[PDB]
Amino acid sequence: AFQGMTEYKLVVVGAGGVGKSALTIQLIQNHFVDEYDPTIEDSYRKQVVIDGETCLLDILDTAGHEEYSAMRDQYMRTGEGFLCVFAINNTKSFEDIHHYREQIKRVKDSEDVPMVLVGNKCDLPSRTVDTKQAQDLARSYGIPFIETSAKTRQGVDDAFYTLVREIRKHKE
Amino acid sequence: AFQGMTEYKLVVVGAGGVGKSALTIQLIQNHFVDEYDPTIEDSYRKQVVIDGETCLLDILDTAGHEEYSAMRDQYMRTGEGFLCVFAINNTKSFEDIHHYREQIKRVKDSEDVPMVLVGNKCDLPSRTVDTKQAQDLARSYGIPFIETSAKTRQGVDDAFYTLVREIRKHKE
Amino acid sequence: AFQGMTEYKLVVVGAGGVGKSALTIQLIQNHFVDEYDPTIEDSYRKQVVIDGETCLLDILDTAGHEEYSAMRDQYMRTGEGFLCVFAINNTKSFEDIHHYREQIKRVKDSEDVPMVLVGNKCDLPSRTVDTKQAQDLARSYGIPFIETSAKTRQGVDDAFYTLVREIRKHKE
Amino acid sequence: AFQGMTEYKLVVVGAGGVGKSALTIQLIQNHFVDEYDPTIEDSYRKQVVIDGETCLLDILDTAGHEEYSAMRDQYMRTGEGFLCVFAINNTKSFEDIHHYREQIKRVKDSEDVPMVLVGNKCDLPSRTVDTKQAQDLARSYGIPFIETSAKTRQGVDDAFYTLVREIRKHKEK
Amino acid sequence: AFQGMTEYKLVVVGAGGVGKSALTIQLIQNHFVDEYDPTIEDSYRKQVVIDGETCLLDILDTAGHEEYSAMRDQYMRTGEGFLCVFAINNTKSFEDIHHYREQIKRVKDSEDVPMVLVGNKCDLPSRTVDTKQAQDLARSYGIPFIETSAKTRQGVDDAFYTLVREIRKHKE
Amino acid sequence: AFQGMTEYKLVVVGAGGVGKSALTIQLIQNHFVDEYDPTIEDSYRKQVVIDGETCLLDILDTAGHEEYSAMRDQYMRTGEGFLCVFAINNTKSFEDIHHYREQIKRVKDSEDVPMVLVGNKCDLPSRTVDTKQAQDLARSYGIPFIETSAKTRQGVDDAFYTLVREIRKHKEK
Ligand SMILES: Nc1nc2c(ncn2[C@@H]2O[C@H](COP(=O)(O)OP(=O)(O)NP(=O)(O)O)[C@@H](O)[C@H]2O)c(=O)[nH]1
Ligand SMILES: Nc1nc2c(ncn2[C@@H]2O[C@H](COP(=O)(O)OP(=O)(O)NP(=O)(O)O)[C@@H](O)[C@H]2O)c(=O)[nH]1
Ligand SMILES: Nc1nc2c(ncn2[C@@H]2O[C@H](COP(=O)(O)OP(=O)(O)NP(=O)(O)O)[C@@H](O)[C@H]2O)c(=O)[nH]1
Ligand SMILES: Nc1nc2c(ncn2[C@@H]2O[C@H](COP(=O)(O)OP(=O)(O)NP(=O)(O)O)[C@@H](O)[C@H]2O)c(=O)[nH]1
Ligand SMILES: Nc1nc2c(ncn2[C@@H]2O[C@H](COP(=O)(O)OP(=O)(O)NP(=O)(O)O)[C@@H](O)[C@H]2O)c(=O)[nH]1
Ligand SMILES: Nc1nc2c(ncn2[C@@H]2O[C@H](COP(=O)(O)OP(=O)(O)NP(=O)(O)O)[C@@H](O)[C@H]2O)c(=O)[nH]1
Ligand SMILES: C[NH+](C)CCOc1ccc(C(=O)NC[C@@H]2COc3ccccc3O2)cc1
Ligand SMILES: C[NH+](C)CCOc1ccc(C(=O)NC[C@@H]2COc3ccccc3O2)cc1
Ligand SMILES: C[NH+](C)CCOc1ccc(C(=O)NC[C@@H]2COc3ccccc3O2)cc1
Ligand SMILES: [Mg+2]
Ligand SMILES: [Mg+2]
Ligand SMILES: [Mg+2]
Ligand SMILES: [Mg+2]
Ligand SMILES: [Mg+2]
Ligand SMILES: [Mg+2]
Repeated sequence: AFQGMTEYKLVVVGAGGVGKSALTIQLIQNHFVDEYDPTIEDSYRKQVVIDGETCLLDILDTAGHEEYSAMRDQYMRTGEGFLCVFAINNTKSFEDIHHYREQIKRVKDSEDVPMVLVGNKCDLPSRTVDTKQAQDLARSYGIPFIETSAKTRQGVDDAFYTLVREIRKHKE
Repeated sequence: AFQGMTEYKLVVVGAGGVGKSALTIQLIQNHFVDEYDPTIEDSYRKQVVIDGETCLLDILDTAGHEEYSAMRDQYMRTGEGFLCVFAINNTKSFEDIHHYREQIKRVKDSEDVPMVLVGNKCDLPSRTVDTKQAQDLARSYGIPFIETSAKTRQGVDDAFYTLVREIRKHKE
Repeated sequence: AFQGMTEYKLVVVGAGGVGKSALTIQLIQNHFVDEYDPTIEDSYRKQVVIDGETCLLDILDTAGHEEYSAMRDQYMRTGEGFLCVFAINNTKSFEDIHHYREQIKRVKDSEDVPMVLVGNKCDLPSRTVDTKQAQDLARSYGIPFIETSAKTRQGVDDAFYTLVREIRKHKE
Repeated sequence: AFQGMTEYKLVVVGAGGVGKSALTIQLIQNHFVDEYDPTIEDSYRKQVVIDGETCLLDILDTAGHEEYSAMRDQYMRTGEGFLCVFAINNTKSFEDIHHYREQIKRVKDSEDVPMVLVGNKCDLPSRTVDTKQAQDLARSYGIPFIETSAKTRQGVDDAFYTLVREIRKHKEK
Repeated sequence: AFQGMTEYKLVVVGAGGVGKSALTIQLIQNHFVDEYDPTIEDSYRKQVVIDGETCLLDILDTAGHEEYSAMRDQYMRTGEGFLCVFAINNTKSFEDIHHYREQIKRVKDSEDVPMVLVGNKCDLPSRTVDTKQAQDLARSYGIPFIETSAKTRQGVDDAFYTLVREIRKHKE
Repeated sequence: AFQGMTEYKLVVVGAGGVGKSALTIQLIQNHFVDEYDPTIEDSYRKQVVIDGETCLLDILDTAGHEEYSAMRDQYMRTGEGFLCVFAINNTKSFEDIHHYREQIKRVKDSEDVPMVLVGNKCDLPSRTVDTKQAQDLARSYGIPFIETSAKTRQGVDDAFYTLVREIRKHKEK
């Protein structure tokens, strides 16, 4: 017997200042946060319909640099899917992606963890990471790549919905 | 790709005057039709969420007594699930159920066709078919039984939703 | 920030066989359960809009009788509000309401716990508890009374929504 | 250009205690009001979909007996459609219906006002107005009749939606 | 009696690679398809509210270059409205528009077929078709012009909804 | 007690041609209006969910230059919140903001009126008002600033929803 909607536990990771919170707040509140208030840990929920199925997204917005690795391991174990976010004007955030990805694979003991690579701030003019390089990296991981802007809303729904679709594929 | 919601083709059958149209119109328009205007053939649509899945119900409301058996065979072949309706104050409509069920099995060439047995007009005081007898009949067919009233709306959503759940079970 | 809908933890209590599960399943699935499958402990969720506010109902469906429990107290203490259910054809279930109310006050350590008194099975002809008696009891507790039928769906939404309104009043 | 949903101004009238408020509160809040708190004047709104069209119902719930005639005239002039409610266990409320209908026609200076006749409290056992008599009355007016219960919710949505359908028909005359 | 939502049969036409599929998938799935998988024929559905009316969009996504004339004629006869798509960085796709428009008018035997002219890929910097020229072309046909991006979602809803509004105008 | 969704009366003001109508039509119809059809007065409605609460937005779209100051005063008195719109490629529309804000404060006799400063046409390349200047102005008023495009839809929902959030904050003071 159906006891209520399917729930998906999504975790947003990536370097400090890439726009993890801004992405999440744009999804939840349709609001662009212009201030940079560094996150410790925040949890959000939203019910959405994706491919005809109603679901409850439970979204954990994480800190760029996480002071306890015990707390990091805990959300990595609990998370069913991960948005790995870099900023397209910050080369270092892009180079950091491989470390977030390795950390997640180690904790989950798997090569095939649902993830989406997200290149955020695509509205800004000062691009330093080429779309082709990000696509190549994503292809090497076997995951989707989506360019986003928390400010214009480009790709924001798509990033979260795509991650849910990755989780569903992995669940069969 | 997901190309849009799942569609379910439902057919409502049963003897003249049992309330096939009234059930359908109550589901679609939240309206009780007090007049008895015999049906030839009418089709209705409604999008609903059942157990977290969005679907489009395509509902064929049939005539009690069908003049062309060619037209009957066509909707029976197209239908994915059947509400077999009798009126709880009309013993003959209940005895007719066996015949509707055999006709559907013959046309679809199957023993295992999604169906729900519906005892309608349960608001009326002159009951001639006992709940126990209908439950026994349904149990003998391996299908659900639901008591309904198109007038009070008791069981109306339940009858259609239960049929969708039967179709989904059969599809795996 | 708003971080997603408000959640309300509702607990359904009352004597064995009064229709606690049937009420809950009618709310969640729009389905009347005719069988009596005794509950140990089950949990349901549903997102609804009540007085213009979207919320997530977390509903705990309990057993009629765990004769001693440390375990019972623990799950009951999660509740923010309680539906106290009796059946209108079972005087003993009505007399038991006093004991469910005392148990709730003890576990929550409070005299003022959000609750609604629910008289279920109002469709049956074998009424033994009068509406006036139940209303008097509810008035003596300072809580709402609602007559329900899990079978006809009378009062089902109203019972749960009323409880949410009681919780909101208590929260201010 | 579409500027937002169509609005329909509905007025609920009828004798004191027939269930006008209980009907309206059942529609708006899915709540049965057991208490009898006589109304002075209350307004409610609800967005609904009727025959595939989204609309905003603005519902005026009136007093059974309206002491000052200026107030009554004002809402009758503003209302686009009227639910005329009686209780099926109260013959006097049923006999009053003709007078509510005449009062509406007088104030609006029209013979053709969208209305629905509503027989409420159909859950109660001591029925004194037969369904056939109400149907005959409604037929004599050329309007729909619906039996309702604010308690069980039978017919509640149907009554309000039917009234919207009557208003739409009148707007394409 | 209203028998369920109004259905609109929409057909998306235009040169190879202009983004017919990408537009449709963005509308249906909120997903940007970065890959170029040439279409043979795909059908999609979505229920939406446009100017307060609920409707069911049935969307036929066509091939740039259609190998069978019999298949082309069939969907052109069935389609109620047409999105004629070009890409704003592809002058040839813009010059092709009048051929798609003539083909539709010939098959439907009408001068007054509901259509919208869509300039897609408006996010790209390498624009070769001026907005003014497209507007002039649309004005010459008496139809709306909309600039879209399947990637950013600019204008995507607007293009489909505008076409529905054109169909509704033609239906009176 | 609950009588239907909460209503918010929003007024969109600012100089001629800044995109007041285009913003509103984008919100209501998901349609970009390319033509410049000067407004006299138009009213729009939309039901939305903001922070889990259902609300009915009643939006008054005003004329850039208002011929009767009696009519201006009336909508300013009725409005609960104001979107003050300039175009980011029109310096003069930005300098005019101060005047719309003063006019609103005068008519409402209050220093603390819910408002959002909206820099529209942010899709255009020919920017003449720097985001820093707009942010400073908004900070000086203690109100939010949002960059919008009626064409791309950037910030459109956010502008209206932010204004509702400002109204709600003011209603709990
Ligand atoms: N222009 C633009 N700015 C953005 C975008 N996303 C984020 N920003 C800006 O970048 C800054 C950082 O955003 P924030 O969401 O706080 O980043 P974060 O990744 O959560 N930081 P942390 O890990 O410290 O919690 C903010 O000032 C924000 O407005 C975007 O897509 N475009
Ligand atoms: N009291 C009551 N009357 C009902 C109920 N369902 C239908 N009716 C009434 O029964 C009569 C016939 O119903 P109808 O829907 O037209 O039956 P049908 O099975 O579609 N007839 P046909 O086969 O001729 O198309 C009508 O007078 C209708 O109002 C119900 O549940 N309760
Ligand atoms: N006629 C009628 N039967 C009801 C109603 N509610 C429940 N029932 C019937 O009563 C029986 C017991 O219902 P159930 O919901 O299992 O009761 P419960 O309170 O959950 N029992 P437990 O405490 O053991 O879990 C079932 O056969 C059910 O169909 C009602 O409103 N009307
Ligand atoms: N059993 C039952 N009781 C009802 C129904 N409708 C209303 N009542 C009861 O009838 C009494 C009066 O209802 P109320 O809605 O206040 O009537 P009203 O027509 O609004 N009165 P007034 O004209 O003074 O404002 C209340 O006790 C209410 O619970 C119904 O459908 N069923
Ligand atoms: N940047 C950008 N790329 C787009 C846009 N729309 C489509 N594309 C890209 O253009 C290519 C072709 O898109 P697709 O939808 O297959 O085009 P099509 O018109 O359906 N091709 P065909 O007629 O072969 O079926 C794809 O690479 C797609 O990513 C857009 O608006 N912006
Ligand atoms: N590129 C672009 N153009 C816009 C935007 N908003 C409005 N416009 C254009 O600017 C012109 C003016 O828009 P309009 O909405 O009529 O402005 P308005 O403030 O209502 N003028 P008025 O006060 O005369 O009623 C129109 O041609 C419109 O297409 C935008 O965000 N981007
Ligand atoms: C240690 N013993 C020697 C003495 C214990 O004596 C008693 C005597 C009476 C009681 C009592 O109040 N009975 C109520 C119980 C407990 O909870 C209930 C909850 C719901 C329904 C019935 C219930 O019955 C409980 C214990
Ligand atoms: C000094 N002021 C407080 C005066 C109040 O003035 C007025 C003036 C007019 C009105 C009015 O339109 N009354 C009729 C009512 C209002 O709501 C309605 C809603 C739905 C249907 C009819 C309605 O008619 C209500 C109040
Ligand atoms: C034995 N069967 C496989 C035969 C079915 O053959 C068919 C079925 C359908 C068609 C047909 O109508 N094609 C055009 C399409 C159908 O769907 C559409 C959806 C939306 C818009 C136009 C549409 O036109 C052509 C042949
Ligand atoms: Mg953060
Ligand atoms: Mg029929
Ligand atoms: Mg149980
Ligand atoms: Mg009243
Ligand atoms: Mg294609
Ligand atoms: Mg204007």
